[PDB]
Amino acid sequence: PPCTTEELSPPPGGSLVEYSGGSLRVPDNPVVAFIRGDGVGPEVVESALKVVDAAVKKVYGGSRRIVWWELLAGHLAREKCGELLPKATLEGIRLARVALKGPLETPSLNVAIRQALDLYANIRPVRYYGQPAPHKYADRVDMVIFRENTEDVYAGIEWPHDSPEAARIRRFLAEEFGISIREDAGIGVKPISRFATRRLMERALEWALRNGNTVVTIMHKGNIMKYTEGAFMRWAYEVALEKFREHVVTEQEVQEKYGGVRPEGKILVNDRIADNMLQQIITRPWDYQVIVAPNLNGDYISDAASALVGGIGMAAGMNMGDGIAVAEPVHGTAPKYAGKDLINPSAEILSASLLIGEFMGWREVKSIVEYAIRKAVQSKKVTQDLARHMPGVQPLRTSEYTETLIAYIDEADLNEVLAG
Amino acid sequence: SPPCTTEELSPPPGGSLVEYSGGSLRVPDNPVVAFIRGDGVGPEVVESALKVVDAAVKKVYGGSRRIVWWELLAGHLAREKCGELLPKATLEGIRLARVALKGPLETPVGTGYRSLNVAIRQALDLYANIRPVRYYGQPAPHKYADRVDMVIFRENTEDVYAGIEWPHDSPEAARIRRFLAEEFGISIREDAGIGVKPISRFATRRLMERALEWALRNGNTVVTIMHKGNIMKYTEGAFMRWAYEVALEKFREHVVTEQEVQEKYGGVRPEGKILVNDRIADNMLQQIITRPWDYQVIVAPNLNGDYISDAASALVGGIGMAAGMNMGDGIAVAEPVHGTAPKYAGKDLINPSAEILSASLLIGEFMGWREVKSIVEYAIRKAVQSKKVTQDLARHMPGVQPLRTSEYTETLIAYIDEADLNEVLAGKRG
Repeated sequence: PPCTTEELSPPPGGSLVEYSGGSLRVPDNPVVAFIRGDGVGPEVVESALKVVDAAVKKVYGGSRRIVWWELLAGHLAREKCGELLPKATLEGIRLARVALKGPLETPSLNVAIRQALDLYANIRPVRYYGQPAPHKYADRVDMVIFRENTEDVYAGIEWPHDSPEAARIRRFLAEEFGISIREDAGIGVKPISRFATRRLMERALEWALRNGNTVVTIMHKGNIMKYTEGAFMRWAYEVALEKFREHVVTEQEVQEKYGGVRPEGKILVNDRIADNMLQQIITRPWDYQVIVAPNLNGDYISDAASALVGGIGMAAGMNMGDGIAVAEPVHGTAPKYAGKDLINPSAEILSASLLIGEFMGWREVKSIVEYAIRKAVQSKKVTQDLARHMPGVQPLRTSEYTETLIAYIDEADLNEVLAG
Repeated sequence: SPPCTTEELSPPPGGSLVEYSGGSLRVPDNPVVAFIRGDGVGPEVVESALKVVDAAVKKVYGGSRRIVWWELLAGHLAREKCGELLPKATLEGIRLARVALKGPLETPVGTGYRSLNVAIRQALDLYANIRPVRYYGQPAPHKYADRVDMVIFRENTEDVYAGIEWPHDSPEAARIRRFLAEEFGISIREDAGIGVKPISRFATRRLMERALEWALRNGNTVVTIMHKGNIMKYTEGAFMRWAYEVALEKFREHVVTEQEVQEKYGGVRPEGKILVNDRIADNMLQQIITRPWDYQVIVAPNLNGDYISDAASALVGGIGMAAGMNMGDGIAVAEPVHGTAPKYAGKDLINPSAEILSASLLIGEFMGWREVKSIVEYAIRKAVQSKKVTQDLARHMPGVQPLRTSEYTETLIAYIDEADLNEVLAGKRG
């Protein structure tokens, strides 16, 4: 496994995924980079490769074969190459276009990867797998959050209240704009751009078109923050109408042209005030599918949705750029379950299924992997984090849950798994 | 009768003004309370609230206490009588009374989101937005709705809601971008809108003090600071640190820190002390959904407060029933979270519960008349349980004939009048 950009050597038995003109090109023997990561990461990434690879083989009958390619990040990289994040990893992902990733410790390194590959879109699916859940309507949560991951107040533009830099900003704002900010105030800046908004909405719409989603909802506080969040909403509606006119419909258009009903074959593009959006996913979760949001709103809504379905530890994610994606769990390294064989690998498995099934196009892999996880929960064969919430259920270990899952995958009839 | 000018201001006969002097609110037995009917459904729900509250106070204090209601004008009735939407006299009247119940107001012409409400808050320096969220037995999407009993103390003057921002294409945004680049090497795209987020020591401290005072008053056991301080170190992080700071500075004997509890104390929460803790904001959303029973008083900056209180109300099926108050130092104005509901205005259809509960917040919590809150909540619960409700609730209860607003008012009055005080006021008196 490579330690310098010249060492860069992908496995022979696999062709590269291509980018070069709008369309991503995926062959039958595709190279997918995998990173082990830190803590529970090696535990759960190895768990996923075993699961996905019993599928891909069980799903396509053998014509397809995923070729796993190792890249080093975290403790494993520091043990070999002598650094936490090597350049050869970034260039490895850059040539492969697709990669799967465990959590990394930050003594964050996640942000470096994102910033170096321009992974501007954070993608978080939230779905119900039958677990014990606090939401009466957990089973009607079937959502994907498209979260802008480069701007907003999360860009780190801020200064301590007692810093000379904050003092210079305060006086600058006062003198030039008659803005008054207290002397004992910390100061942050919130940038939202047309370019970043447009890219994110384009990816969200292309995703909706791919999966036959019928609603895309922009989540914003544009009534109060007119020029950042309101601009976000306006720019999102604008690209939608500009580049997706024929695939797209507006709430007003529905209530003017189509007798109050969204036409089949067409996506409803709407918007919700951010605090209202939180209320609506709780009250009317069936009304929402794809949610498009700036950084913070996206962070909050995805977290809230995962809590509703009792999937906090099970949340899977993915960071996507133009021709490139890196899938990873929401959770951290969990240093208290690592090397313990106790942790839930569900998040890491679903992440693999997100990348391979929902972004490469291999829809049949997602279908089965999710069938198994649902079957695991139905017959109460899961790890301690779930088993602690079910009366009198014995926890199944991590390595046990994997083999349990492979079993459900191969044992399954594909006429009941792949329909419509 | 209701005043248009400063000279016309005259609190009603028989009433004594609430006082605030040397940090203490003195509430007489016959206190003047201002009320503003407001707009749309405002008059209807305010009228309901006055009647329900009046019944409650009569019932519980045996005629020895009585609210002396003082009508002030804002919105459409002020426009009609005074020729303007918000007379100075109205503001001055609230400042004299110290306590006021108000309906929602329409936001005028092209003045900015809820601008009359903003004008009132700023003129009177009502910095703290207080929203109780409780469950009254409604149909609700949260399996644990009945474990939701919270109050959100929301800082209501700063944060990104303070309106400091410039359009992407503006000359000002251009000048800010280059200042930031040349002075600090900060890169912002040319096609970016720019907002500014201030959070100060002074505003945070004020808010936290009022939250702790509320916790002491209500025997709350936990106060939780909601913040995104791991990412926004110098605004939200500072908010959290300054909040912890005043807690230990001014309430030491009364409070224990979580970073203290498991370490020094028993491990499990000690007896008597208020646990002051903190939760990362997105986790806080998860926590109220997964373990609502672990949370009581939530303390938050403007945006976090806005989001969490909305989420909590959705959990309990209380969206159209949510109450609030905005509070300053000697002073408070209570009002429903909801708007004017123009389609329902004048139809005797609207749910007055939110306004009633705002009055209950004002009178039972802010003014101290605990028993009034107890009996009002009892009555609303009984109505819900009995399925004697307005259409917003009844529409979710198959086969139930909804009550008109005025009928629902009389139902609550009847429950209050019929109430068995030994049960309803058990442990709740004095």
